Amino acid sequence: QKQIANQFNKAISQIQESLTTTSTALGKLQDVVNQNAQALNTLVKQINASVVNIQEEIDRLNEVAKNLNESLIDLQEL
Amino acid sequence: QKQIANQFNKAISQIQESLTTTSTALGKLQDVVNQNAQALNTLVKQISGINASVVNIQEEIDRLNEVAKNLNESLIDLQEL
Amino acid sequence: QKQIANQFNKAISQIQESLTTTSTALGKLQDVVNQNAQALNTLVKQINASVVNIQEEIDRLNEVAKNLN
Amino acid sequence: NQKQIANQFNKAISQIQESLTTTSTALGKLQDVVNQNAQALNTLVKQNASVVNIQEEIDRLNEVAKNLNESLIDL
Amino acid sequence: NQKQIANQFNKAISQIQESLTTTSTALGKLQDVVNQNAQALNTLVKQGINASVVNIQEEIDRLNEVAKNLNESLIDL
Amino acid sequence: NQKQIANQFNKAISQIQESLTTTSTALGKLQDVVNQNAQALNTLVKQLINASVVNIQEEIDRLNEVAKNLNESL
Repeated sequence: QKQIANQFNKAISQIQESLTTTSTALGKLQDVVNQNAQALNTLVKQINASVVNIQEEIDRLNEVAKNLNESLIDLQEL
Repeated sequence: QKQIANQFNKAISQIQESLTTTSTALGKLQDVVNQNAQALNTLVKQISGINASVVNIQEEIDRLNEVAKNLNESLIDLQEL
Repeated sequence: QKQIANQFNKAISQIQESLTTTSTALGKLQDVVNQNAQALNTLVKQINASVVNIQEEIDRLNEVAKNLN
Repeated sequence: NQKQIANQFNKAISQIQESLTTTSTALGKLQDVVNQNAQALNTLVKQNASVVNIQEEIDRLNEVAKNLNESLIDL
Repeated sequence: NQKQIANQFNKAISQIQESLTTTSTALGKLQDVVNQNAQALNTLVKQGINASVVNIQEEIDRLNEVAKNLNESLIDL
Repeated sequence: NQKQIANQFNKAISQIQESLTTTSTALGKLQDVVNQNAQALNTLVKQLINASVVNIQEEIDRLNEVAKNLNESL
């Protein structure tokens, strides 16, 4: 498995990479959509353009891509 | 291989929390993108190229969850090693 | 022993057919948040409005998925 | 004749032309409202659904409310 | 060449007339239902929120008389 | 004479042909959103006043045929 191991460890680091990316997108998004809300809504000041809050989900997306660290084999086997 | 199998079995349960989560983020922007693109054109009926577009992801959202669910058949043979 | 890591291969697959989806999804949400930006302005015009570019991200997820293979 | 012919054509078209605008000024209300309600339900339920996007389609036909134009009169 | 263009022109049109006939009905239905939804919908709210307006009268009617005019633009033998 | 028409016509029929598919589709898919909630509505009650589906399959099974059945015109 020594070999079988690494595959696991490797087929792992990649994921967190994603996870990173994922919670990385939304970012700009919640922001963009959060400004166009504030600008569009702001035009009206001559009916109310709602807002979006998704922060909580995002930082809970990393704490995980940070957890998956330990699921990585230890390389004590033999 | 006491921690090994586990470690793996672990990886899943964390990952799976990501997918479920993620969706919600997405189903959370889908509403308000669709909500605002609806208050926009409303303010307008009050000029044509100014059409407020819609967004549907539900089926992209739905796919992630058999995916998060079915993983529950991957988990290694806990007590049978 | 075939049945040992069997789950494994089978596992990695699924996770893959997720970021695909995940990315297949964002581009869209990406495509409508931008439009409405265009539309708006064109109201004050005919007050900025940010744009966004998740592209490289929408890109790499797919790749980060071919690695798994 | 002839001038009665082709002209009875320059009719079939300007006729079509309106139906296409209409067949697309209602469509854009059968989404402009299926997306108004679809909403509320959710907006309610909270205290699943789904929106409608048919702009590719609705503009496509609207675009043909022009090109049939280089298909009218003649001499 | 021309002694057979009438036909083409001919049938060529009568069809379009029912496709658009078709379009007047169909579109018509989704006008009802959608309101037999804001209905169910709205009706729920009392037992603010409000499933709203949907009057696409115009269109179907218009699509109708356009349906009546084309036999007119039909070359006559 | 007509050789700058018998094609302006053969041309004419196209934009039209392809305005039917855009029609159907414009409802074939919108058809769904209406019977979608037409049930998310029910379930909002079921468990706890009527959701009528919608059925325009034929209307959407017409517009398409008047399309193929239009190749006899050249």
